[PDB]
Amino acid sequence: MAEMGSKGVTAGKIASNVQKKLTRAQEKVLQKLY
Repeated sequence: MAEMGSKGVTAGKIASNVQKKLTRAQEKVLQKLY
């Protein structure tokens, strides 16, 4: 009932890692698109 154990932080850590790469690119596009 408590979601504090965290058994997927690492399984998604990898994703948060790839998503961080999207931000750097997101900053570039944000300047050309808008």
